[PDB]
Amino acid sequence: QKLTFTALQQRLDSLMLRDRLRFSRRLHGVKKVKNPDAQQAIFQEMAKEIDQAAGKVLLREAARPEITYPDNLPVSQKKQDILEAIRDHQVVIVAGETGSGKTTQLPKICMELGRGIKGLIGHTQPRRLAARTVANRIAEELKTEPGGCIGYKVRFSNHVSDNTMVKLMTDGILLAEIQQDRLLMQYDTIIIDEAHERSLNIDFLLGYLKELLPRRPDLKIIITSATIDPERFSRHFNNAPIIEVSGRTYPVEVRYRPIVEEADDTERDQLQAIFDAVDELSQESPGDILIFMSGEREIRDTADALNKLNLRHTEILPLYARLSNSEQNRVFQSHSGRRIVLATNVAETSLTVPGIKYVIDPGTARISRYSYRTKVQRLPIEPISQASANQRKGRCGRVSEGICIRLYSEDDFLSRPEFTDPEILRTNLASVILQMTALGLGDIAAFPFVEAPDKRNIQDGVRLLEELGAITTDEQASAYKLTPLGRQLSQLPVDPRLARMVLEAQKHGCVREAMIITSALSIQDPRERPMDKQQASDEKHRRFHDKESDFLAFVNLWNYLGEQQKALSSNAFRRLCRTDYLNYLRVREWQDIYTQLRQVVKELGIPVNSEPAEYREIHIALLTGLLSHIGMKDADKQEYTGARNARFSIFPGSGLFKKPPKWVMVAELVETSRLWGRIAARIDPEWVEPVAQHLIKRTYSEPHWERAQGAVMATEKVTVYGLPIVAARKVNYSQIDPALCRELFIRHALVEGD
Repeated sequence: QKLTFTALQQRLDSLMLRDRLRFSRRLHGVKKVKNPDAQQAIFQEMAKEIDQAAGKVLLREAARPEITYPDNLPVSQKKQDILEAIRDHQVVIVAGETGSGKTTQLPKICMELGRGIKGLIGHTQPRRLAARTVANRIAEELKTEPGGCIGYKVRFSNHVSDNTMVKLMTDGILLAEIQQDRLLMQYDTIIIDEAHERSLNIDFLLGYLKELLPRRPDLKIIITSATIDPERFSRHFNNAPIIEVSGRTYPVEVRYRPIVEEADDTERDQLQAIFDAVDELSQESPGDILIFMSGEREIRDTADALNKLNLRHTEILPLYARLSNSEQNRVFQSHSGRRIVLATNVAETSLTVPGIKYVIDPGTARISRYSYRTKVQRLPIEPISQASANQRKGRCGRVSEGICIRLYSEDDFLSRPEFTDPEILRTNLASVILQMTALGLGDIAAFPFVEAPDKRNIQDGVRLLEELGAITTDEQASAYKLTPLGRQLSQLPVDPRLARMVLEAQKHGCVREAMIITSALSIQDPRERPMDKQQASDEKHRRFHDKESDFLAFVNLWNYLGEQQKALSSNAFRRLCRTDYLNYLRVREWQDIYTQLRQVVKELGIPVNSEPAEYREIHIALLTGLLSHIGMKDADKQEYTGARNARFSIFPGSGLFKKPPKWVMVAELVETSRLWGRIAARIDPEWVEPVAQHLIKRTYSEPHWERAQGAVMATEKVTVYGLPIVAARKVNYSQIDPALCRELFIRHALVEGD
């Protein structure tokens, strides 16, 4: 026997990863024990604990199943190169076309190497549904049960069973586990799936794993994506190998059917194109059709029209994000007839619906993009990229001859960008900092991004988060921390400026008005102004203009839209959007944003008022998001002075262009020919001080003794970003700065004034 520290140190390699450091720190410290035989007594008893820990590993190895790979998958051919690539390299990139076996067979290859035993095999998906279904598919193929070696994790802590070897999860779950597992010791291997989608979660995970490699040499990383730019991921991990895999896809015929303006209605021509496409495909075969839609409200309207057509032996089923257990399994089930599945772009990330023969691609998706001309994070309905359009097309390459109908010209298609911009380059950096600080990812400049955002916008995002009171601005030692308000901002799906207004609406019982206005400002203005019908449309939109705030016009329009869809049918309401020069798709998207926002507001415990709020309550809440968008009008000129000594004028289309008040707040500042203030509202300067306690700068002048007061009085000036919200008010200086009053009293310079 005669156990040693050196010999026991070697035994730690037979332990689970998350156990090694616990026994290392204890072995380092037995040297403090003075009695050399009392050391051996501690060694013998620690060797018993290490016996128990090492037996844990031997039990997991015995419980591992025989790994089998199904035939007909093209990835099992490159299984050789894949296996030894992960065996010999810390990082491996595996790019493969849709339907190659990639996703379900990669964790099997890792288990074949002997991983998943001393630490989990983590496998991330962008959406929660994709994680659950992938887990079930691997377990089925391995003949294991739910609760066996294959598990899944959502719902941030309902953690998987002890039998689990391969843990599937969402990428937001893994990021959440960083806070308490900083080194990710729970895992032997980490697989980032669908990386090409390149969201914030994806790029945050690829950055953190770059920082983790020098600290986790026992860790293996596999990045798997589509054929979209595999070099990018390789270049990031010090040029890690790439293994291309082929897809089995059947050839897909593409038919270009552009929209022809005949009904004088953009929406009627859209749905008549949807109708003519299903009608075209109906002549080929009664194969199931998948229709990509812009938003969940358009899905409702389109499924409505399709059903009222009563196509024979067709089952028109919609897909919303509100799909529950009882509703998500229906698309993965057998059907006696034809299925017409209307889905959003979610049918490209996670939804991989089976039995899809045809596809109808309108070619438009809602995408989160930061505006440069103005600033707000917006959600424009944009034409998708070629790579996005091809993934929509690739969703029917499993039957003999699929057909994809694109509702646009080939010339349109070939003119779009090849690839979609990464979200890190599309997002307001204030929002990126909010998430990074909430997750603990550190400084935005120190972070090793796969594609770093522009450094200049960094200090602007920091100032915005300070303006909104979202970050500490306290010298902790040197770092950033979220305030309780800033943590709430990170959860709302609108811009930080807009989110700050909703949070302040709680104090003023105007959350409804705030959500209406905030969601309106998140999209391109739904009120259209055709160049052939300028005067007609102007007459229509004047029905909602307010004399003091054209923020409230959004509220008047919302109430109008809400009352009309009560009395009107689906068809009649889409007809009303044409007669009122309202963009139907953006009216529906407006309603979509409001619904998503309303749900986050409710799960924040924030109540929504049922009774309308008045001017003051609304615009004070708006003001807290527009503190650097305040304007003080010049005496004679009709121009304003802005925050940073800037100077702007009211937009000519504004309701305040006729009568510009002394103090305004503007939603956006744009520079076309002069500095312009778009959507604007009269305010009171008295409102600014109570909501700007973190920005106000107080100066004092004319300090003098006053007999009547028995104290030193002065004149106080309060500025927010240099604007004089409080020009001059008499204060009791003796209660503010008694030191200066003394310094001034012994200079013989006090003598009483007024």
